[PDB]
Amino acid sequence: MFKEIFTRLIRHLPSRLVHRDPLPGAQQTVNTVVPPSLSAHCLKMAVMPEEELWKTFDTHPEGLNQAEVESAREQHGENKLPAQQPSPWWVHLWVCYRNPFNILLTILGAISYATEDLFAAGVIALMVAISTLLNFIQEARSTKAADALKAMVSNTATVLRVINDKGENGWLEIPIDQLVPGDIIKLAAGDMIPADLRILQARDLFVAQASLTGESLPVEKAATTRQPEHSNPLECDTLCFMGTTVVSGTAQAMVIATGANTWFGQLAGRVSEQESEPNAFQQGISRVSMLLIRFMLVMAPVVLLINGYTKGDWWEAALFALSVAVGLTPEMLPMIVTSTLARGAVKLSKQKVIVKHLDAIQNFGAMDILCTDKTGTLTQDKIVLENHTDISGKTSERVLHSAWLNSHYQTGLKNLLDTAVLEGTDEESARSLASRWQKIDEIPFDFERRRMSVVVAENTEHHQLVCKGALQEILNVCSQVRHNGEIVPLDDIMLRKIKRVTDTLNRQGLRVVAVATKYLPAREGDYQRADESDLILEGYIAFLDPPKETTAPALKALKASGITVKILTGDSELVAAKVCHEVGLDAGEVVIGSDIETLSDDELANLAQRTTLFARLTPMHKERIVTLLKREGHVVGFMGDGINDAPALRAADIGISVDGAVDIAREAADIILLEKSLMVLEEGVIEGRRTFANMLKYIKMTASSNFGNVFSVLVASAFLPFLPMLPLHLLIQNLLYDVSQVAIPFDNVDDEQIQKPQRWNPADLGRFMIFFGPISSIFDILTFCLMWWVFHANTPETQTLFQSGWFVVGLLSQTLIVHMIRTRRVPFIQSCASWPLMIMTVIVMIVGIALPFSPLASYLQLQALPLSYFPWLVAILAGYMTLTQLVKGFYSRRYGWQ
Amino acid sequence: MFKEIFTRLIRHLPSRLVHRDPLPGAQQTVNTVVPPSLSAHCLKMAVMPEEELWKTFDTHPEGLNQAEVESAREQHGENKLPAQQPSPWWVHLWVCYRNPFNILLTILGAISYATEDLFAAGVIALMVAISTLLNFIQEARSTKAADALKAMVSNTATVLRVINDKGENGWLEIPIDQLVPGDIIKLAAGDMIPADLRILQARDLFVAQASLTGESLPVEKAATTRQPEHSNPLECDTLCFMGTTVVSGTAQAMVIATGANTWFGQLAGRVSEQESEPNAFQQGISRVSMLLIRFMLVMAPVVLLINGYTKGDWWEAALFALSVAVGLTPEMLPMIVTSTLARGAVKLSKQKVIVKHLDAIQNFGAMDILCTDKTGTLTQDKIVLENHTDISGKTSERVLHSAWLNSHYQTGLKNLLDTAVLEGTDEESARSLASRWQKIDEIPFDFERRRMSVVVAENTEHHQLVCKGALQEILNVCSQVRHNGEIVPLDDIMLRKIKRVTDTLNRQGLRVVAVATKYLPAREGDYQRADESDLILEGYIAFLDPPKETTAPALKALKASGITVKILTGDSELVAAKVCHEVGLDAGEVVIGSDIETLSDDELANLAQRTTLFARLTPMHKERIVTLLKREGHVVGFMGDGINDAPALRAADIGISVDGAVDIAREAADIILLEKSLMVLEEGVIEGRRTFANMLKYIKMTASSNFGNVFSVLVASAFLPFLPMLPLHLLIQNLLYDVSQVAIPFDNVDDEQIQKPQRWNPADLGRFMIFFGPISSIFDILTFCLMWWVFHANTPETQTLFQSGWFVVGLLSQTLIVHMIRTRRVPFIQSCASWPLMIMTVIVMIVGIALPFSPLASYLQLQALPLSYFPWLVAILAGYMTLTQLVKGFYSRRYGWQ
Ligand SMILES: [Mg+2]
Ligand SMILES: [Mg+2]
Ligand SMILES: [Mg+2]
Ligand SMILES: [Mg+2]
Ligand SMILES: [Mg+2]
Ligand SMILES: [Mg+2]
Repeated sequence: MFKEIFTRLIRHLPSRLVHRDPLPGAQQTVNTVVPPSLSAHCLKMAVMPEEELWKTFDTHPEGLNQAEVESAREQHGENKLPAQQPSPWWVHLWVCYRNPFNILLTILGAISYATEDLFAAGVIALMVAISTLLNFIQEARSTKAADALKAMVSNTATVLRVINDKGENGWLEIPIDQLVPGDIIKLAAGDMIPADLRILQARDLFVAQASLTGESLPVEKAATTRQPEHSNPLECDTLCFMGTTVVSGTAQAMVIATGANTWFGQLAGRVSEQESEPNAFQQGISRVSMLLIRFMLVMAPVVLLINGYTKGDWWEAALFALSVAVGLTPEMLPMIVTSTLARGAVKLSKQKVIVKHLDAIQNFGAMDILCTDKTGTLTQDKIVLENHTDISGKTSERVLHSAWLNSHYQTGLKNLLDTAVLEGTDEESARSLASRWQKIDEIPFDFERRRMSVVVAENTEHHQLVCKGALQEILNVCSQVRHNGEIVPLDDIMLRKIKRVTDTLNRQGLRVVAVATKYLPAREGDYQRADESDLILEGYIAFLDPPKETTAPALKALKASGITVKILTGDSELVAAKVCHEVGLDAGEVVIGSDIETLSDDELANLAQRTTLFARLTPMHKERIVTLLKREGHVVGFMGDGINDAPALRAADIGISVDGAVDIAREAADIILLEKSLMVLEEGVIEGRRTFANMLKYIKMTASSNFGNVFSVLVASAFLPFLPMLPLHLLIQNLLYDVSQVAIPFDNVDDEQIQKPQRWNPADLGRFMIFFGPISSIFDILTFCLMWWVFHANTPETQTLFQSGWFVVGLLSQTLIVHMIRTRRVPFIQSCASWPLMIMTVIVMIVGIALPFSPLASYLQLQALPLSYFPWLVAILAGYMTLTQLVKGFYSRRYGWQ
Repeated sequence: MFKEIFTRLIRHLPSRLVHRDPLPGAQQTVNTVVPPSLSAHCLKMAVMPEEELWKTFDTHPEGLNQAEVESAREQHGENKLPAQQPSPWWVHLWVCYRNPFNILLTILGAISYATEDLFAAGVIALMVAISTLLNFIQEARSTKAADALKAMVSNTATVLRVINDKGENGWLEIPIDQLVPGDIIKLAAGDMIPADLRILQARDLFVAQASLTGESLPVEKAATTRQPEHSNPLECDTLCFMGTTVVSGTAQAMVIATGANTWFGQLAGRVSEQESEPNAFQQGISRVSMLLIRFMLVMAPVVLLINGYTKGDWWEAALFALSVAVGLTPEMLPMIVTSTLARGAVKLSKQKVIVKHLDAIQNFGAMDILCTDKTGTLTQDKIVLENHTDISGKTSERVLHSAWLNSHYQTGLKNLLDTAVLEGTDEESARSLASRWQKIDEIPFDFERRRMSVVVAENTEHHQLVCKGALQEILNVCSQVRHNGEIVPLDDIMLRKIKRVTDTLNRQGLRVVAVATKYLPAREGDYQRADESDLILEGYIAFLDPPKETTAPALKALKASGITVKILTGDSELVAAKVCHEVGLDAGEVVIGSDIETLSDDELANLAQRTTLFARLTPMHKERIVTLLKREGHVVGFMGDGINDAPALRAADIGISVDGAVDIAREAADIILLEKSLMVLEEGVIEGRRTFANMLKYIKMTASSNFGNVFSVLVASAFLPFLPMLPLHLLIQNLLYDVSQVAIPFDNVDDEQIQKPQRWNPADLGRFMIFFGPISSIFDILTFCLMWWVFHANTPETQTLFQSGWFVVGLLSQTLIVHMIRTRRVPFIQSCASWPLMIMTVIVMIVGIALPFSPLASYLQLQALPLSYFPWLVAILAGYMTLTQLVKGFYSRRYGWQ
């Protein structure tokens, strides 16, 4: 076996259509051990004075104009990884043409027909070129469509730039790949860092660097450094880094590095620069290509040997063997996949489902466990009923005003509670509070405490810290409560009463958020998390988030498909259970996060296969649950649109996000839904299953037909005193058959093939070929006998009649057999193909019939066929179709279709 | 003018595709003054002993088997009105062929070519027959599709019948039209009475006879009569009548009359049997047909006179004039409409919108005011949050148990509150109450008091009356309240406190339903409405009905289309205002029902044009508001699925209902949505606008082209010494052009034509014809000059070259001009037709080109065309297209497209 040189033979698809993106959150080890050049440059750039920063990157405060931005892009490259730049079209055409098979075909043609027999090798090379341009056009169009689809949903950044010739400055939303060094951008809540940044100004900027430094708590970034110099570049309080997000606050910064020059650009791109292990799709494609190479390299040399030993001329024998082996070439796969999946992707783009990389289309059809969250998917993002009450249950205006202050003076991500509180407060009181209070500091949201705080002041004497969050976390840091207008210590009886009331509200489906306030003396230092102590619990706000009207039918459709929906949510188990009961999902027994830390990996993996609803989950818990759900042969899809959903989305077999979400939840995702709905996801899953079924059918049919032709040639060449068909005719047959098959990506797929999650077995293609090759072979032998005896083509002098006699049988049957071997159901009555496929089949059949009668037949060494041959050909085709229809049942019983 | 004989000429479409159904609720006057035969038969059948009832109608207790049911159907006809039976296909073909135009054409052909010139009139009659069969096939297919669509959503009844050969009896759901006299059916809540019925058994059967007797309160129907004999047939307490609904209770009855033999069957069908005034659609179709008849009868006689005076033979002149006038025949309209609207209807059937009668498709596109209800459309039918509390606000199990008793022991229509109460009660307590309490009597729901009551008993000593309803109505009949476990008199302070609490709950969007209980001594008499007094108010249940997620986008799309959505609801104004604010609708100022009784018709009509939300409306108020909303040139659509929505649905210009609803809300409706959603309605409105635009475009283009041909013939006949074209060639041109236009119903419509509600002006067709006729005449004259001078067709001996020379110009231009005159936008770049239309255009153009060169041309008196004529024809076509494109702008400016 061996066949290491097959690595030369197999051409791999570009690494952007298949396989995921780097996702700069991984490999916490020291790649290149923080290389001294990069570390020194970052350290020097951190404390760089602001004045010479303008000269260093040739940047002006007003921004950059056109000529400058293209000059900078030319000098420093583009804001992309080296694996993200598509090759030029002429390079793609050359690499398509430079394959060993076409070059060897041309060389063999020149050698065989160099004996003054020109216009033969010329036509062979012309056919080779026509096939090459066909493949190149297919691949180029599909790759362009896929790249456009991937660029439709891309992370954007807000830049100063220059508008119009007048030089006016605005705020353009441009894709991150268009960024150049020395570009001024602005950062808000939820926007990821697109490249290395030098902070020009910052208002309470807290960013999440857990991806790089491994610390979950957000860190503060200021305009000027506030710490003595430290070696660690990632700890600089004035430089941002690509791959991190902005938790809260606002900023305006300048790009100091881009593309591969960025910190992550070296990391795992150039610092490691190792060979990435191929994913599931690439492995299957490699298996298919290797199987085709094995079959070709096994059978073609036998044909070569037989023809050389018997016929005579060895060169023509080798040319003929290569021509028949071209049918089973492995370089059709780079087109086929690209020609099929991209089409589905385009169709998915019309179903509000953008596919960033074609590989996902496989997994998106193979998904059988879909982890999600109650918010957005199950229930809406807008809450209908909300009542602001104190601990006694009566409506309290103090609680509503404190919540309004906290929501209005926050700078983090917008929340449904914040919007509801802002809308539910009257304009007069809202403006009175706005003109009466002023913001000072903000303590953002983090999962260690799950509380958000804002410190404001009504004067310069005292400050008020107003915090809000989940009930238990607020109660943990509350010592006093404002009951009946008096501040009374919060004893155990009131705690238990509050707990039972909130438990009843949760059981009714109401989410409860508690609010506390505290008064402190005025101080200059920033407020830390330690300041949330001895608070005064003003009250709690209970709000109802109604389930979506379409959630239950979508869940039913998903269960019908076979996708077991599981809920991984950080909310209370009571609210999650009520929501699941409302939407019809079977909660069963709930598992909280605190009950999985003690459990081992095996125990959690054994419990995750039976539990439907998981509550009170930290992002680490979500990542662990998703990771342990794939081991038992399950393809897992995770749907989320949160800040910390990047590890969960990346760890899942497929990640699905929404167009409106934080950047890190879109960069890490593989599928982007234009709207957050389960019905759209289910329809997209069905259509992706159809697309993958179409691709598999294409590969199966092409391989089976070409292997059957090769087997017929191998078995029947010895007895004949000449070539059964001229290799030029075989190339014509292959080209016309490929042109006919062009329409297969548009075929229809039976609902039986797409009723269950798809499992792809590359070894099934070999069984299909072995089963469906001799079928065609038998009728090839019958046609050979018919031409040898009935039509008296017994001598080479009349061989032209013989070969053409097979040609029309070779092309049409190969074209017709598709309609018999595309469905397990009986064709034309129980299952039908698509109109383009039938049109192409009929047109190609007509062209093949008319080729011997066309004036070109003389140039193609084709002789006209007598009218008596037509009934025999029709009978042969009918017998072939009937036999394959009656034989498909045995293949269905022994091995099965899907 | 006069032209009364045009009534003979115009063929009217069948009265089932256009115009509504009888809807047996109308004309409260005494039609036939209660004819003595029917009244006596009903009176005798009412008190008929049950024993001889079986023999009277040949019915057995087990039901009827097949042979008996077909025998009864043959004897007594079918359960349909005389206007609902479609004619046989051969009758339709004959009536299509029996039109004056085709008969006159055949007679003139025989007269003109009876001078031994056979095979001429024969071919003319063959072409006449081909056109007749084309029209008949189109009409028959479209009518069959429309009838199938109307039968898809039809009121059904549950019948005993016989299942299988074993004789087993089941309960078949069969359409009401299949009912035969002497058939046993069962009646439940919400099922309308399908035909005259004799009640065999009844359990608390209360039916609504407000349609016939005019009394809003439901009346009781018993198995045996309980009143002394009374003359009025409609007051019989044992006979049901078609057109009425079952408010509550169960029954099993026998059909005693069917079809026209039913009480309503005489009423307005045979008792009156008057000429129904045509609706909007029929009037417009009559106007179009009359305009075409006027144009034809004006211009054709002039051509006849000119040709007879100049050419010679009068018979051939009359034949030629009739042949050119055939282009403007008015009997194409019965096909066109039926061929277009039905197609849209079929498409509407794929958008979950079933159209019962094609006429609706006009109004459904012309709708600009859509009256609806908050339940179902705006909000969902399932309530998420519900809390059962007493007057003090604490949760009370007594209130929940009383509501459970009332909901479980009711027999009326199921309600969202009833389902929520049934689901929210634990199984143990529910079964304990079920085994502990037993139903005795029920006082159903009616709008005079808006309260429902059920009288049950735990023993034989005392009975408990449990009633529920709106808060104010319950409080009106409550004197005591169970507060803190003690029965205390309900004073004014508690009333005001309850009112303010419930007002706050309504302002939060919670609907509040109060429940009262009372204890009475055991008695044998039935409980009446007077028993609801001195009740004990147990408490109230507040439940939240969340708005649908898709309501706001659907309302935005409807407003973008131009359909002003108005809400006519009987709920409280606070809840309706909160729902409207939630869904984004502008409530503005609300109008309650009590504030429209004093207002006059003019005042209410001037107020309903500015008010968006109407609250606390009785069904009479809804009917009045809908009636007064159409006078100011507005097409009003009413959407409802209630028992009393039949007057509102019928009084509106169009009525839309849901598949799942009471029967009387489906019989009275014109459109049936498979699901209750506003988005489906908006998409259906858009598609119906497209369909009506397609129909109008078809009529306009056909009339304009044929009028242009007639004008060319009229102007250019005098100078020529022979017929410009043989009438056989004109018939060929008309047939081929119609075959080309067949694909117009499948055309594409610009979004500009369907962006606003459509207004149809029949007089616009005349202006369009006048504008676009001479444009097609100028080039006809140019072609005449080209054939006369350039090609030297100066003598009748070479007239065959001349006529054919026009023929190819006549057919292709008429076919091509469509792509220029179908859109106001520039063709082929800014607006494009549909693939079937382009395919048909190209195919018909090819056929017309090849006809002179075909061997049939000799039989059709067509001569082959020289190759030099092709460039001239191409130039003529290009000039015609360019001139019409440049001229369309003037028509757009002066009159406008839509
Ligand atoms: Mg942003
Ligand atoms: Mg600070
Ligand atoms: Mg073959
Ligand atoms: Mg029913
Ligand atoms: Mg009773
Ligand atoms: Mg014309």
